[PDB]
Amino acid sequence: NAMIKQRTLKNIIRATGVGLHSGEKVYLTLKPAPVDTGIVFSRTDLDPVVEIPARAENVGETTMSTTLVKGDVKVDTVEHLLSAMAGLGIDNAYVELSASEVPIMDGSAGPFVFLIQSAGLQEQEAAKKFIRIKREVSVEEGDKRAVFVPFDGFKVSFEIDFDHPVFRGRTQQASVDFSSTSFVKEVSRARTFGFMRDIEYLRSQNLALGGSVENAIVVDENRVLNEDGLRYEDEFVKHKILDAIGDLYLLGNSLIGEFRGFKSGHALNNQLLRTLIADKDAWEVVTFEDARTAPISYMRP
Ligand SMILES: C[C@@H](O)[C@H](NC(=O)c1ccc(-c2ccc(Br)cc2)cc1)C(=O)NO
Ligand SMILES: [Zn+2]
Repeated sequence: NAMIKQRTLKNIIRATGVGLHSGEKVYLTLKPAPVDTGIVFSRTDLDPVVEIPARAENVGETTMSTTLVKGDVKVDTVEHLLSAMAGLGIDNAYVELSASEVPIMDGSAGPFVFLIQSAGLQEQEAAKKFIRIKREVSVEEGDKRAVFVPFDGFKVSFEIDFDHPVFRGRTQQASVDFSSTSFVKEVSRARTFGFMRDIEYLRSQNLALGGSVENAIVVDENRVLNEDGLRYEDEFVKHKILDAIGDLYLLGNSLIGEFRGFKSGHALNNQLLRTLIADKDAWEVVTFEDARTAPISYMRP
C-alpha cells in the first residue's frame, strides 16, 4: 500500500514584497526542511538568527493579523502563507524573512500557492500525521463563536455579519468541503479586505502602512472601490475561510474534522486551538498507511 507521506519543497522559493501593517520591504525565502520539522519561521536579518516554529504556543498578538513571537522577536501576518502551506499539504519548511512581517503580495494566498507549486513538492519517507477531532470543542466571546466538530474529512464553514449594502444575501455564509472543492480554485484567490472608515482610523494612527487597492479589497459605506471588481461573488467570506485555514495550521498538523466559525477572528481561532490542545480527550494523532482509505486527499506532488 501507498502511505500518505510528509511533504516539503522540492526547491528553494524566493519572493519579495511589502508588509501590510509595517509597510517595510521584505525578502521571503522558502526552503526544504527535514521530516518532523514542521513550518519554522526564521528572522535572517537578526544576529543571532531567530527561529520561530509556526505553532499555537508561539502566537503573540492577534489584533489584525496572526503574529508569532519569541522573546521580543516577531513575525507578523503569517496566516495567508500558512493557509497556502496547509492547502498544498506542506508539512516541513523553513520560512526565511529579512523583516518582521510576511509580504502581503496581492492580499490572498494565490501568489504563495503559485510560488510553491512552481518549485514543486517533495514527498518524504515518513508518514504524514493528522490530528483527528474526536469530540466537539467550542470557544465563544460575546456573539463570536468557533467550533471543532468530528467529521470524516476536512470542512470549513464561516459566517460574517456586516450591516452594509454590499453584504446582503447568501454571500455572508460559506461552507467548503475539501473532498469535492479545491482550496486552490475556490479559496486561494480570496483577498484581504478593509472598510474605508477603519482604514482612515488606521492611517490616522500610522498603522497598516503597506495597504492599498493593489493588495486588498477596499469598501466604503456603499461599494467596493477596486476598479476591477471581485474574484468571487462571496470573496469576503472566502477570505475569512482562507484566514481560518492558516490560523488552524498553527496546530502543526493537518486536521481531520470540521471547523465552524461565526464572526471569528485570529484571536478566537487561536483560543479554539489552545482549548483543543488542552483537551487531549477531544483529539488523536493518526496516520494512513493506505492512501485509498484516507478521508483527506492532497494533490499529486
Ligand atoms: C480581513 C481581516 O480579518 C484581516 N485584514 C485586516 O485587518 C486589514 C486588511 C486590509 C487593510 C487595509 C487595506 C487597504 C488600505 Br489603503 C489600508 C489598510 C487593513 C487591515 C485579515 O485578512 N487578516 O488575515
Ligand atoms: Zn487574511
